[PDB]
Amino acid sequence: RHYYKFNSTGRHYHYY
Repeated sequence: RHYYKFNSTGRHYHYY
């Protein structure tokens, strides 16, 4: 949990 990805909703979430 150091990087974020872009969500289709405009939100962000952890991936890596």
